[PDB]
Amino acid sequence: NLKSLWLDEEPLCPMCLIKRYYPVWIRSKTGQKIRFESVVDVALLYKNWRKIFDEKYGKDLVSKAREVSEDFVKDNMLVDSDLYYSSTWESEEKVKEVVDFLNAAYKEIGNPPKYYAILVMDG
DNA sequence: CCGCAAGGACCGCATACTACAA
Repeated sequence: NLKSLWLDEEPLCPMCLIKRYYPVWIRSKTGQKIRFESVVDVALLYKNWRKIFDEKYGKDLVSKAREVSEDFVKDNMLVDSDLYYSSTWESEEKVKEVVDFLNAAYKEIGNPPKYYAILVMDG
């Protein structure tokens, strides 16, 4: 029941609530927000994969995405960048149209990068 | 009747050399 009360079934303590709120606070305080929101956004920078895809298939994908659900599209973009992966859509007929489209693009411009790097440095 | 009575080249090369979902 606690899980159902929270977004993404993810219960939060007071400190992590602050953590989730903090980006919108900085947004209102500075007008600024980090350009790459999730690790997937960073991952898809690999060989400009997302940029190449969006130019070639970006418009069509967002159209089919909203056809499945309006909650998948925000500001003419996918609500989550993991929707560039076919497996995300798999885990009904409108969904199959997306996966076939994604797989077609992969054979053309390559599979999307699924790995990213964490860099920590210290003197 | 007698004698001789193998030698080097090549020497595994290339391709494929994870894909994908659950």
